[PDB]
Amino acid sequence: GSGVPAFLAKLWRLVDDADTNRLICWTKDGQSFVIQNQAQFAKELLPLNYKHNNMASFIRQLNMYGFHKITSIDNGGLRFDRDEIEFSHPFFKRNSPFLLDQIKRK
Repeated sequence: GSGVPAFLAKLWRLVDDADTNRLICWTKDGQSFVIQNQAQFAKELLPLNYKHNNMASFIRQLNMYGFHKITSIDNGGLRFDRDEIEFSHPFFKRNSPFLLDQIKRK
């Protein structure tokens, strides 16, 4: 708040909530988040939020806020629920109520 745009703030409740207890959740404890199902995670969460629905558009935007998914990169990545699109961001954890007010468009 006091700065956190309505963008990251949404990633706070979105990742939480119950209806989204499968399309997106916290990784293990609370280091970041992941979206195993990248399908319904688009035409069922972006419209009631960003309105648009383009998927690669949401991820293409993550590259602007500063993200680094450790997956899909000149390496095998076929179906495998163990490397699910994991987004790592040392500035989007639970505690430390000062990370949100730091990530911005470059």
